[PDB]
Amino acid sequence: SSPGIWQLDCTHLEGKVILVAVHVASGYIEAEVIPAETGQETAYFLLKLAGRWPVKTVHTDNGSNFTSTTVKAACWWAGIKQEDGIPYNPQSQGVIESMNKELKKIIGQVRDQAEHLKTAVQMAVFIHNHKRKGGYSAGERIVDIIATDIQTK
Amino acid sequence: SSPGIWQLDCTHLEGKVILVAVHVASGYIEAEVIPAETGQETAYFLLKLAGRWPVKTVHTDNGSNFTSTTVKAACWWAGIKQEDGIPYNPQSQGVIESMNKELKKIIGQVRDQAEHLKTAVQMAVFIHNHKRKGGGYSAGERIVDIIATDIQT
Ligand SMILES: O=C(O)c1c[nH]c2ccccc12
Ligand SMILES: O=C(O)c1c[nH]c2ccccc12
Ligand SMILES: [Cl-]
Ligand SMILES: [Cl-]
Repeated sequence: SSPGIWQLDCTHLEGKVILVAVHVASGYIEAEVIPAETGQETAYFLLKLAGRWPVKTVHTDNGSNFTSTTVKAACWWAGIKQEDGIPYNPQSQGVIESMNKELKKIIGQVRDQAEHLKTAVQMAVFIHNHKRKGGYSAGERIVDIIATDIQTK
Repeated sequence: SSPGIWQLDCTHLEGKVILVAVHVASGYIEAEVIPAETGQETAYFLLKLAGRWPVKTVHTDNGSNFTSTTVKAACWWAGIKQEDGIPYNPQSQGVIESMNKELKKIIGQVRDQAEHLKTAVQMAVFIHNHKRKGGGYSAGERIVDIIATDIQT
């Protein structure tokens, strides 16, 4: 549950691919719609995430991205430790599935508003990260976790 | 200089358009390459930014985006107060021009590495936000401390 640990998650809707990075300790997410999940796309997505948050470790979402030389290259470039995403703790499988279900539910709730899926996915990221659960939001928690970490060191 | 204030900045390279949002108090940025600066692109970029950080106010980069119905609609959706970016303090213009020069210099430093401009721009966002200035903190550190301190008050 370190401040630096993120998990990649790839989910499908409307025949399109949604790539999600979840900051494990907070539940905070970033997401994008991509044409298909290739090493190049996943690498570019990781480069963007790591320029925005202090990404120390990524649990990749599958073996092909764990194997990908293009993904390993972006992890090397951005200072990220690439790990597998094996759920040694099986409650992981479950948290990620519930998150994909919540995100898809929010996407359906904004369909009268967003003409393209990529808009609906960013509206879903916005509502996911601002939702109060404290009740703190994921957005609040990730900032508190990383700030507290910067202040301990 | 509040924790919620961002400034839009649009700069040009390779005849392509780079759209930047700067968190004014920290210097932290996010950026994208877009085909042209249209209200729809700026709107979509603001929606993404605001799902990621608690954006309270955005100083728009020009009058067309200030005017744009599409931009105003994304600001309404995301809870953002849209303001002009008139530099009432003239040292603003200078600070933005210098960041555009520094960003372009980093893009040049990575051209042996990135085949597409959009990759070079994300590597630049990365190196910009991680740079220690000039006991010195990075922009990435400052934005987290600023917003965390604001949340705790
Ligand atoms: O409300 C807050 O303090 C937030 C800090 N970072 C965020 C990211 C997404 C949404 C809300 C916040
Ligand atoms: O180094 C840190 O603690 C950072 C916190 N937020 C960031 C965003 C980009 C780069 C570094 C950091
Ligand atoms: Cl795929
Ligand atoms: Cl343009």
